[PDB]
Amino acid sequence: KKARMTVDKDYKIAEIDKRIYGSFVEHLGRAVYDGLYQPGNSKSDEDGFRKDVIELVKELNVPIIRYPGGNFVSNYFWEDGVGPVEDRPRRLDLAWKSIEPNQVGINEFAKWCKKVNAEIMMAVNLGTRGISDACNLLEYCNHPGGSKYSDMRIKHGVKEPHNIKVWCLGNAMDGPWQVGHKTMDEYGRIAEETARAMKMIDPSIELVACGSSSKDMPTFPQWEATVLDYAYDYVDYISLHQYYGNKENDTADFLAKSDDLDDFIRSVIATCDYIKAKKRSKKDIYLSFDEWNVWYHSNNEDANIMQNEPWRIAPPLLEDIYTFEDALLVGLMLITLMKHADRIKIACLAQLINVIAPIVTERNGGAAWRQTIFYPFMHASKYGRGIVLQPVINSPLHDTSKHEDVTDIESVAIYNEEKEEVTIFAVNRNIHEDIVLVSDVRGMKDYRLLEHIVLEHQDLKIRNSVNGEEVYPKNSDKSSFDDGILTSMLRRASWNVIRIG
Repeated sequence: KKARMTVDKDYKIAEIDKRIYGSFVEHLGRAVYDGLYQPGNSKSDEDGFRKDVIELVKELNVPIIRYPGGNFVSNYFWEDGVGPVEDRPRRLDLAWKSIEPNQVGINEFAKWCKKVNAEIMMAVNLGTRGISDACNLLEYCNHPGGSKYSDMRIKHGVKEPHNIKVWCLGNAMDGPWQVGHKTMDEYGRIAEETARAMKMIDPSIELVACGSSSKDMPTFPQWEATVLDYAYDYVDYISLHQYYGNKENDTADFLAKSDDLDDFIRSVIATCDYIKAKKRSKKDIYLSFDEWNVWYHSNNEDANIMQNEPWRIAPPLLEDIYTFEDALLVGLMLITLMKHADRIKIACLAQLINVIAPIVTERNGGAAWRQTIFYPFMHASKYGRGIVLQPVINSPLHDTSKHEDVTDIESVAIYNEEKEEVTIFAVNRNIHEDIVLVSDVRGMKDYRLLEHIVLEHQDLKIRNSVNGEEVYPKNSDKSSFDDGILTSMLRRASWNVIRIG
């Protein structure tokens, strides 16, 4: 019935790094071809980029995009994507059983990123390729000119270096499903060595060492331990990947899963600090959560594809159509990431376009609309710039089928010193069952209630489509701000953005 939370400016966790509102574009399914890149289309610019899609990306504002993978990268040959388009070979993509025409390579994607006010976070092949090739790629991208690869970019029509700041040393290589599977020791050494070399070309870059592909991998978290044991002094981040699903069809337990995410993050953090202690380092390894999302819907249909098939240009792979409950979880996940803004400094919604994405284009085609999960991310990215305050929360608890003692309210407040605003992100979970959240805001003097943005629906299982658009932010609501005591009525299963100034 009632949840109590105290909001204190002097009780900080961390400053938010905008890079936690990043995302990820792989050469998978229709993310590139028949997605962001559609040459012939009447909604496209001179570079062939869908103009409406640029607008929707801009609408979320994503400061950083991870590219080009993902499993794809582990057998990618980046030279196949640069230079005169006519000389680019069509390559087999083993990751996804597709033919990659390589019409979109570094240079193309790079100019797409400018257009959506984003930066590349580039991934190098460490599956079937090694250190020197990652040196060439870095040189190509970041070195001004007057050398083999830098001049090569100039000649390819890009005079100014891309100056890519963050680089992923491969993709998660612990899975039996990936070409170039490595052991923790093998990957530790190659990461360390690649890291050591790349920083010799451009010291200004930051580097991400691959974490486990999931926490469910038996080699988690020793993988992380071992990798960082090798590469500590040369790397800046370890990565984490989480996906959630509801095949079980249990909305209560589904919503409890951010508690597992929290526990997951804390385990990676503890591993980092263990190695820091081992190395006696003054440096904290930071977390790059460079793959997170709900992902389950499309599994049956992906199976049915290949199967067939294939190769296969731009198959409809990984096209979850998201419900309202999926948007509530994405909301909870964002809250959880925000909670850990002291160590999570980069995160990527996997993925941005068509492939498990907030932005969908139809087919041949199309198209263009917002999935339900679009909005929690938009609200997070827009109103979550500033300082994360410790959530001293006293909320009622509920049990689920597989989880015990789960808060009805999950919440964080983030404070923008510049803007003179405190934003409260709040979810509930359940069901069944509205509760009022009484928020004691301690310091904020002369402040007043700005607005209460809400995300609610009768259904839970309801979805959006090219024809609308059932889950959208309605500007409600209740609350209520008398002294420094904000009392808010939060709906059944609802996401809530409550603003003060």
